[PDB]
Amino acid sequence: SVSSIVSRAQFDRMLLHRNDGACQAKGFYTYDAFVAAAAAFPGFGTTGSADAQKREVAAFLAQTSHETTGGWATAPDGAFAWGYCFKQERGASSDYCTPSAQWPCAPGKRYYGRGPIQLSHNYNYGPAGRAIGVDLLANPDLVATDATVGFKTAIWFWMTAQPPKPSSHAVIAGQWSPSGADRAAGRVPGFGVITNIINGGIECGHGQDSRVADRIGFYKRYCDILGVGYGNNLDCYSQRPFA
Repeated sequence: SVSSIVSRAQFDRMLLHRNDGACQAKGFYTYDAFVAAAAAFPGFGTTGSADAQKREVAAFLAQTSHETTGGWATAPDGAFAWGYCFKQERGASSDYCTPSAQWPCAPGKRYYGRGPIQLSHNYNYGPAGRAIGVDLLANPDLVATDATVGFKTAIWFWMTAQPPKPSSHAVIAGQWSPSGADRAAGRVPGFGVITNIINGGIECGHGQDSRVADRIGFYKRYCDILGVGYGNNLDCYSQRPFA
């Protein structure tokens, strides 16, 4: 199960400052909630080689650490020790509702960024809730008040494809192969393609980009704590975004 690959001690060393008083989400993200969330998704952190299993929870934690980071260049223990400092978007004005017959907005609810992957919009809360068995359309706020559904939404994102993009799971675990178009676009297996899946339209294909470098910094630090090599193709600086 995932606690066979990452211990409570490793998880706290990775998310070193999440419980400092300056972080909004102080005391929300617990190892226990992470473990409870992971066993709703067989396959997460238990597919492939033991090395790939370790690269998966490191990559998952790296990417969600960048979406919730509270670091700054001179932060204590470096900017890559400050992931998971936030649980919700906060500066948002919008309610992130796009009227939909498929995933209808609940009156008065707002679908701003919540949890580890900062899940946004009614058309993302809907399928996520359907998959984990809770009506997230009616109560999106559960993603910022219940830490295991918070983690489940993030793992759901990780495990689900969004065609033409593969799931992040499939590429880190070796269950995705680039088509001709992906290869022609420089999209080949590695951490870089996961960044491309998550935010490639903004971040990938235009040389060194600081947000991509932030993602990679957390990945490397988590890989070192887990004692696994990083694999190759860590950036997406010359990959075309998925289209």
